[PDB]
Amino acid sequence: PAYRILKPWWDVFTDYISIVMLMIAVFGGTLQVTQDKMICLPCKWVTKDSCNDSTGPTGIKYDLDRHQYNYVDAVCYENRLHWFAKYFPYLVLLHTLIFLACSNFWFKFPRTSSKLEHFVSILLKCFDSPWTTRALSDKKEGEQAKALFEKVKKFRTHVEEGDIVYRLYMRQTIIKVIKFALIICYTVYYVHNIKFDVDCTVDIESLTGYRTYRCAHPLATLFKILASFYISLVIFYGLICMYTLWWMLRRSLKKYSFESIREESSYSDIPDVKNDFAFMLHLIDQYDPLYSKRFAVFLSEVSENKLRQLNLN
Amino acid sequence: PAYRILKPWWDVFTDYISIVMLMIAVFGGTLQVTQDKMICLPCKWVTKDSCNDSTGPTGIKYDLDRHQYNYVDAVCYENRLHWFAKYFPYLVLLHTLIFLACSNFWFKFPRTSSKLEHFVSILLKCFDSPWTTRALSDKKEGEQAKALFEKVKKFRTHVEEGDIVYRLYMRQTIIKVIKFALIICYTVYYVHNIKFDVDCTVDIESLTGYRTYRCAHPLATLFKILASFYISLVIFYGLICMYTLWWMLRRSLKKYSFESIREESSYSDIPDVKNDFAFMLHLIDQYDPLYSKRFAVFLSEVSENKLRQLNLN
Amino acid sequence: PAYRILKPWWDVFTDYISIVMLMIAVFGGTLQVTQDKMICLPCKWVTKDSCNDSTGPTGIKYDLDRHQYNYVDAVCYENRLHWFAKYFPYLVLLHTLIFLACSNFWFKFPRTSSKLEHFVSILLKCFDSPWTTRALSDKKEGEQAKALFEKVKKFRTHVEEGDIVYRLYMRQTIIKVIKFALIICYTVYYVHNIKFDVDCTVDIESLTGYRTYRCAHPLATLFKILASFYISLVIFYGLICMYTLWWMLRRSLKKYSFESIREESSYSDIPDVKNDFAFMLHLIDQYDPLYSKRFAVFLSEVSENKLRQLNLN
Amino acid sequence: PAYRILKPWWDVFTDYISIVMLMIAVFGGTLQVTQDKMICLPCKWVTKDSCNDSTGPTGIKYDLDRHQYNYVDAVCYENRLHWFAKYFPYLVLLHTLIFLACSNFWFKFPRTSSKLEHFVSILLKCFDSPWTTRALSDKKEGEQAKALFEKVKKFRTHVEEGDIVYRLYMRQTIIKVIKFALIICYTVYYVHNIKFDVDCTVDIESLTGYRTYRCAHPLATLFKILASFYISLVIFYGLICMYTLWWMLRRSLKKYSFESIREESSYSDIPDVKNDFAFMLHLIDQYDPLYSKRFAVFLSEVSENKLRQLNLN
Amino acid sequence: PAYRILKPWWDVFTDYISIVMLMIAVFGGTLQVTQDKMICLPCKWVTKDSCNDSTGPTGIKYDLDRHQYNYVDAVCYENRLHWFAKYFPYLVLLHTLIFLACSNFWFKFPRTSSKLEHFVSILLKCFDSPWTTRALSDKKEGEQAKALFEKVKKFRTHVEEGDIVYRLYMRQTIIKVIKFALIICYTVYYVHNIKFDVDCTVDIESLTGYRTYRCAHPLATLFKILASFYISLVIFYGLICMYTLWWMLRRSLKKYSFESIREESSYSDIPDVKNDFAFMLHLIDQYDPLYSKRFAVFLSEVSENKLRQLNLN
Amino acid sequence: PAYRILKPWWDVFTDYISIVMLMIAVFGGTLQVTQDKMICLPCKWVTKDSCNDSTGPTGIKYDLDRHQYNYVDAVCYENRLHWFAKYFPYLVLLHTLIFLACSNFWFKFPRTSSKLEHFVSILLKCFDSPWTTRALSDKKEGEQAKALFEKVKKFRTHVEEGDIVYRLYMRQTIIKVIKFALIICYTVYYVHNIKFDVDCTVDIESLTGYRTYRCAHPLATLFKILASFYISLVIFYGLICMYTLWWMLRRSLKKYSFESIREESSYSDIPDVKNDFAFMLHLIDQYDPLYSKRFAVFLSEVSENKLRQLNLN
Ligand SMILES: CCCC[C@@]1(C2CCCC2)Cc2cc(OCCCCCCC(=O)O)c(Cl)c(Cl)c2C1=O
Repeated sequence: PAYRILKPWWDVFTDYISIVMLMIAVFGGTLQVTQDKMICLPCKWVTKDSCNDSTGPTGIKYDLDRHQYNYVDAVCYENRLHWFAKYFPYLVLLHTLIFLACSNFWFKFPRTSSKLEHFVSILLKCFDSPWTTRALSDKKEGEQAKALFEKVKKFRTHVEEGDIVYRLYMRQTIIKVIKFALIICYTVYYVHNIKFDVDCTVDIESLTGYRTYRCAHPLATLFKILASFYISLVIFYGLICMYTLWWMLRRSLKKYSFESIREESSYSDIPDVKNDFAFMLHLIDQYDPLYSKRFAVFLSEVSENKLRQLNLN
Repeated sequence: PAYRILKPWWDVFTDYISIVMLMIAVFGGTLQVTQDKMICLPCKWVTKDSCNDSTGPTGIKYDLDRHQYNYVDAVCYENRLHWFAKYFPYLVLLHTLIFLACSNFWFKFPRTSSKLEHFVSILLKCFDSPWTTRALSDKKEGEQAKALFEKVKKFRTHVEEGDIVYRLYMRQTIIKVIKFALIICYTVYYVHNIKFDVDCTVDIESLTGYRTYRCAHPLATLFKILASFYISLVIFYGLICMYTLWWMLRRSLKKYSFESIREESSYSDIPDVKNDFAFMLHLIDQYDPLYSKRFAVFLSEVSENKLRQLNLN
Repeated sequence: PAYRILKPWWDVFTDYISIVMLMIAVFGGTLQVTQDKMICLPCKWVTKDSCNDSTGPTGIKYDLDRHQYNYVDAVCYENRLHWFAKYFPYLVLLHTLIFLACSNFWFKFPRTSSKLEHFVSILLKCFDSPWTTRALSDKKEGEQAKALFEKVKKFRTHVEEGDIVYRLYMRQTIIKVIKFALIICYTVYYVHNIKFDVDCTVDIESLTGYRTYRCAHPLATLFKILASFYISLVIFYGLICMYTLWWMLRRSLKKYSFESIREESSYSDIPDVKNDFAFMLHLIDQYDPLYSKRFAVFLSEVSENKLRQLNLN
Repeated sequence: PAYRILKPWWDVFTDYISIVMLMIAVFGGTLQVTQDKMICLPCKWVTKDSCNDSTGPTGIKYDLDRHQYNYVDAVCYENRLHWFAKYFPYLVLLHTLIFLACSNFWFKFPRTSSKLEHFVSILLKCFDSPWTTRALSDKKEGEQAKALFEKVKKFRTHVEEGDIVYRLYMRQTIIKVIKFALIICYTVYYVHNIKFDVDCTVDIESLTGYRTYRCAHPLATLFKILASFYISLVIFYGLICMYTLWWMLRRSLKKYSFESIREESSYSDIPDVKNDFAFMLHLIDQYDPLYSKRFAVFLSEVSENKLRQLNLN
Repeated sequence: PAYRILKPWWDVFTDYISIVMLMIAVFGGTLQVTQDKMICLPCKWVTKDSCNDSTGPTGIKYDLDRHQYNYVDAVCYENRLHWFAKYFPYLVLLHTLIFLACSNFWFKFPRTSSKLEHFVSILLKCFDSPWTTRALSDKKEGEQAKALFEKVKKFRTHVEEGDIVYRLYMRQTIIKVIKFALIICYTVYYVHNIKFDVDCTVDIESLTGYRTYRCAHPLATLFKILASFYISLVIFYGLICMYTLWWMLRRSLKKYSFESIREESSYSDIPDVKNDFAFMLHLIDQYDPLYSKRFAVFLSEVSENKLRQLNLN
Repeated sequence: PAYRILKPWWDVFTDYISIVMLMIAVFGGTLQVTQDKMICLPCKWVTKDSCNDSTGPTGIKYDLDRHQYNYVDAVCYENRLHWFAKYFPYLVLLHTLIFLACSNFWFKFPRTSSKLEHFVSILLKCFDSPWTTRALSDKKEGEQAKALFEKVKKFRTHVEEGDIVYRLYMRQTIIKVIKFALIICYTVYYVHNIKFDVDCTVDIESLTGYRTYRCAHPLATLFKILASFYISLVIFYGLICMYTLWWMLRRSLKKYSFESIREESSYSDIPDVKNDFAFMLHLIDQYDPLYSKRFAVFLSEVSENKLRQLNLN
């Protein structure tokens, strides 16, 4: 609704990566639903579960109808084919949905959603107050300005003691980094099991007659292309999340200093925000510094004295 | 619209879970419409209604053309296949639309829809009132505030007589819990009955010539995957519903305790709500306490007296 | 628009049942147009136009190619398969469309649509006027109050002589009831006729060589399930329609005795409504009584006297 | 826009019949594009270019491979199948598009579209004035009423010169009637021609060996059902068009005798509208007469007299 | 949004024709990508690379398997089918997109889009200004009308030097006429080259054994139908384009002879617009002359003198 | 939003070329997913692993059933076909997506984004002001204008010291030119490796019997058509990008030469903009010069002085 301003730049690359993951997931899924077949032929000469590889040339007769071929194709497709070759689109679709849910649960949780909406509402009211220009460069605007002043005071009293949003943003990025590490741990290890050629040895003699078969999975090359693209793209995602975790654990976003604003505004009476509002204003500062610049005048008591003097006279 | 206030955190997890149940339901349904076939071959040697399992190898002939393979496939699909393997996506689709209808019958019933929409209008009027900023710490505003006071007084007089919302939410959550209990009661009993290869015996010798057949159901592994995922999802849904039922049966939702804000807001004359209105105030408090903070000053005769003094002056 | 307040609860359950019906209708239609198959085999030994049921086992050779099988499938699909087994989704789609048209013809007809929209506009205007709170408990507001009194008197003179809305809303329900009766009286009679096993005898010897054929319709069980579900759902629809028709012939909706609100408010000089206005006022009372209760003031001559007195002083 | 005022009730039934016509057209079209096959077999014993119909039973061997069957199906489909069976959905698609274009050409033509939009703007402003209440039963309202009076006078002097709206409505309804005559002229004549059993004699002996063939067309019954449904829809559409053409040819909508409303409103100074505005006022009367009731007071010389004396005092 | 008033009547028929060209193009394209095959048979007796047409009837045996038939189908589809039968839908799709680009480049170009936006904004203020009625038949209204007077005066010298809009609207229509010319030269000369019977002699004897084949393209009739429909639609489009070209070369659109308003309105002093603004005046005159009628009072020095005297008094 | 003000004519042609690139990419992609088959036949007589090309004729018998035909089709399609014939739609889709991301990174990056909406906000507010006409031709307008002088002075003091927008808009165009160089370098080099006829000698003798095969790729002509169309589209894209890069490198884009307008606007005290704001002023002047025309009056010292004496007197 009104959360568009509260997203830093690392949550835009995250959004586009997470939507292209979903589109390649549904592409692989509709491919595997569409065909994902296997073509298998029996080997006449066998030497310990291996095809022995033994006027004009003529064809080789196997004495099999089409439906025995279908049966052995299904059986060799299930039993002697790796599980990663079959359900990889479903795995990446599930992981994409878990990434999306982990990204948007912070917004959709009502306990922090209320605080976010309240903060962005008073931020828009602070930005739209015309008295900032007179404070930084008569009466009725005095009453709307004092309405802003005491409701900003009420908000500062209301949200200072909390510790919830910073903890949520800790846990979200922590589980995102851990899940990225697990995905890279298993995917590159199991990606080599997809291959065009596969040999099944099922021991179903009473239905066909032969024992070992030579199969051919035709979608293996395209699935390897999709898997390699997915791995490289989730490396990019993991580096982005690692950088934002390092930034948020390095800048010590619990508390906010406010020296660089008072040094230019020459308002010597300004306090420092303690926690859970300092981090939120750090986030809007990483959006831009000007929105935090115009939030300065609604906290100085000398600005309050100037406002009440202009109201009285 | 503005009904997001009226939903706690346990009623958006329910919605998201219902969406993902509906997606897996429609995916299983379109798969079952798309193929859901099976491949059946006759066993040449039969022992106790089971297949006996008995220079170069050559294929086994059956002297059966393709169309009577199609016939025996259809017959052994319709007769000797367990019905849970066939209609599981339709079953879970039916269950998720029952869950959606139960979760939205609270809002779509007009006798409660009117009460909630008028309550939302009253609360947005109370929240948007500028006089609460003065109250928690000038004639037309006072008259508008007095109109607000009289309208919330008659609204309180109106909705205190009912008891419909609390009992509907009771009879909604309890049937959601019993639906969860029955779903888990039967689907884990029947989930073991889907499998890849199945032996069918349908007694058609006048048409094919053989008696018993060995079949293969190629979608069994993926349907078992989807069924296990659905069972785990139903478990998490049921734990959420049992938690909210325990909360509503423990907290004694009918009455309101309001002294906890009376003692700090210094308005020693506030009443205790009887039923069907204190429950909704508890629900808004479960969203956030601040909307209940701003509703404190609108029900106190000292506050109407202060407004009367201000209107006199 | 805002016509949701103009539909009772027995026209919302109808609106959901009659879209579930369309959903199962389009599902059955796409299934029937997608598969549309039945598999047929010839019986070599025949008795009374039924199949006689007569080293290792070997297949039975009919010496037919695939295209003869296709031809006999088409012939036994049309000539010896019952029409209810084929066009049932189109029948239920037609019934659902006629039900929806009968439900919304009342709204879409302009001669009553004008009365309904101008009615709901004056009720919304009477709801939103601020003088109602003062009257149930400063001259410009009296001017709009006098204008609204005049237009309410104009409405009362305008709509008191008609009967078209009541006549249409009774005729729609009675033809819905008779439609429900027709649907149940043929569908449960013809629902037993679909089955998996069908025998066809079509007299084509000059083309294939055989006389009678044993067939198989694989969609029979799913179509029977859909038909039974449709019958139960139409039964629920008909019960709702019977209830509302009994309500209309019970409560005698032509006139409205308006005693309770006048006794509660002590405005003893109020008249009763003749017809075609009491109907919509009964409907909005079935929505909620407060819209009618706050409509009481704009008809009372003592309320007119108080309005002109407040205009005078 | 808000053109629902400018549509009589017979243009809504038309606008829904044209939708269901489009629906059956697109359904028949997609079914025909999907299958529309026909299965052909050769007759071994032929007399006078017709199939003569001359221990256990055995099949009849033609010694033909599948791809020749496909060739003879294509040939007997393209030559000896009547064109009404093949192109009926495309014909009805073209027809319903011509109905939609003929319905909306009266709106999309700009020379009349400007008059309709400016007319409906004037009627909404005249309907939304509070001065007509006083006219039927303080200075700036008189001034804006005078401005609206001048606009009404300018509109009356402007549109009194034309005839184009009535001319176009003639030219639309008469060609709708002619198109009805043409459709019912040929379609009921040709509808018997589609049928299931179809014979062909295409003179291909050098490629197959046989001369005549017997064929089957498995969609013929469904196409006959769809054609009958389309015929009934055309009949209903044409009855509606005949009724509205007859009504508008007998009412003589060029001029309006305005006597019957001011004989009871007691505003005797009213003229009769000559052309192109009386027809539009009859159209909005067929919507409802109250809109022209509230437009009647804004044209009376005694009404400007009362307005300007109220401006004087 | 409100760009519709700039479009003449011939630019709307052009738009709807371009829509129906697009839908027939996409229908032909989806049909061609769906099937577009042909069925080919070899003929045993050959004369001049054609087939010579030289106890019961028996079929002809060719000893070709299905995959050889598929190969010869592919070869005779690619090498001996005319290119117009294959790429006609994509060709007409390209032509439709070119026509749409030629009709919307006049809007999407910024140097003319800004001028059109300024023209439509100034004409809507001139339509909504209330001083026009008083001129053709209070101090702040006259002052803002003076502001609009000077804005119109500066716009007049802002647009009196250009020619870009007229140049672009000339060039677009003349290249559309050129494109119609090219379309009519090639498509009627090439439309005769599709038919049901096509011969191929492709010289693949080492793989099959036969030399010449006779094929059957089963979509030639429907493609001929679509091509004839497209040809007639193109002819109608071109007649519209020739009409607007003749209108542009005949009516001398560069300057406007504006007197037809001034002898009617007795405003004896008015100038003649020279170029690039009189063209826009013609363009809005083709919509309706009312907008040019109301623009006269915002361009006459006697009208600024009257407003100046009125603001003085 | 209204951000079309920022895109010149070369930035709209680029977007339309990109979207038609995307539709031809997805068309080729869905076609390749849908069929992309290849039909292969063995060659009986072999010379250097190539086909030797050697009463009525009869077919050549290969003694191959359909399933090993499918196997050899898959093997020859995977091993002995160039990868550009198979992954061209995926490649061009990737290039289209990276072009779109490169084009929209200038908007989606927040550090420059915020500067863009702040700049466009002050530009629309300057265009919306009514005092520019008075400047280039009562007192609260003077106060509003003074406030907007303070706002534009704040904008000028803030955004002037940056360079990031100019740096990013250079870096985007340079990599678009680099991508053009790469695409034209490799695509036309590899475009000739798609062909109708392909020979595969894949050494599968113990499964089929033959050694060399002749194949036919039925999509090669359509893929070559699409490739040529894509190359021409890339060429147009690259000429547009090279032109705008040359304009950017040549026209000394960093600083504005504003003195050409102060002689006619008679405000000689206007300075030249240093950097990163003159880029935006060029980028709006490319749209239209009026927005820069009426931007002189809001920054000139004599303009604030004339407003000062207008407020004083
Ligand atoms: C085993 C002896 C058969 C003899 C036969 C003759 C043809 C020239 C030599 C003998 C007839 C026939 C029909 C077929 O269609 C069957 C339809 C299956 C396609 C479904 C999916 C798709 O559409 O792909 C197929 Cl596939 C073949 Cl192979 C053959 C032949 O070989």
